[PDB]
Amino acid sequence: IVTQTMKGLDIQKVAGTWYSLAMAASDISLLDAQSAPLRVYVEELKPTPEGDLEILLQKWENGECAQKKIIAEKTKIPAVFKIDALNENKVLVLDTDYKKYLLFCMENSAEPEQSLACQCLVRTPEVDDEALEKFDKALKALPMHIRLSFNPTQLEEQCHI
Amino acid sequence: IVTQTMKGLDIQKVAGTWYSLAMAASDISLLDAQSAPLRVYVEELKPTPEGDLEILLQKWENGECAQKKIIAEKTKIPAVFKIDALNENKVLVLDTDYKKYLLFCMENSAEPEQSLACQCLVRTPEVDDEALEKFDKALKALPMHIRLSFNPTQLEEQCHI
Ligand SMILES: CC1=C(/C=C/C(C)=C/C=C/C(C)=C/CO)C(C)(C)CCC1
Ligand SMILES: CC1=C(/C=C/C(C)=C/C=C/C(C)=C/CO)C(C)(C)CCC1
Repeated sequence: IVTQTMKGLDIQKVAGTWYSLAMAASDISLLDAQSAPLRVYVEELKPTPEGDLEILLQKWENGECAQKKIIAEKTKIPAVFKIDALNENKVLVLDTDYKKYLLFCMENSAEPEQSLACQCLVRTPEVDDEALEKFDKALKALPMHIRLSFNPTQLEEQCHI
Repeated sequence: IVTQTMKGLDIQKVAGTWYSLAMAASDISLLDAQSAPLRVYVEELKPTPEGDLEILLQKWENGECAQKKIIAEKTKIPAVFKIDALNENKVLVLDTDYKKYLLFCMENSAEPEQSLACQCLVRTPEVDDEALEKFDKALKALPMHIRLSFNPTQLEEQCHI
């Protein structure tokens, strides 16, 4: 479903601390409650020397903020990664300047809109209107139905509480 | 993909302690390693008074046996439940005598064989040849590619170590 990817991505560069400024899904159910499936908060991006992508995040599970560790396996396309799991899901980097923001999404193969969510990652706990612009632009086509956004205070909180 | 379900199921009855005697998937990848997605060990079945199905299990995550809690939502069909998550997955009870064994499976909608795994649940840490018969019978049609089985000793171990 996602048609924009970042040309000439340097995945090494995207390493470090990240803030999930905003999130969007094609289904309200994926983001509605705090225990919603794709409602995850990114701690840091950790690209492996063989070009894989270790992702650190938090996610509410059974009344508690629990840090999680996911691994995105590199594919032929530099901006597309596969999360080693059921139903196979892709991780697409849409766009990034490495030092300010990063836009990427997650779509479940064989069923886009019935599985798809995007985030706007920023380096600091500052809201970046510039980045939000790019994020909305990119999503302007996508069939999104829920949209979230956090404030500097929630961003310094675990699970953006 | 799964075509046999248990007529006249009394989900209340299946409550209690359960042993994952054996497991099978349509994909070796779902069960191969200990961190394999559908490689989960069931602790106990807990059916809710409104007829939902709370499931307690263990599952290896990042070099550690971690207890997990999943919830299967009742559907129009008494033996079919839906696990509240991405890609929507069904939980089907194939057959049970409530006090000896329980056969159920998990298939991911819109893609059977590219997502499907079954277990043979027993009440005691004893291997039940009778039950294994039924489990193999039921799977005899299904396009399974990996098959596991545990021993009383592994069954009294967390994560059947
Ligand atoms: C949606 C989303 C992401 C996916 C996260 C997943 C699939 C988390 C799974 C967590 C677990 C272990 C859940 C089971 O309890 C990634 C970071 C790819 C990119 C940004 C959007
Ligand atoms: C295969 C299988 C089961 C499914 C388990 C699942 C889907 C576990 C998910 C765990 C998490 C939270 C993983 C993310 O890290 C159930 C008990 C339905 C029935 C027996 C076969």
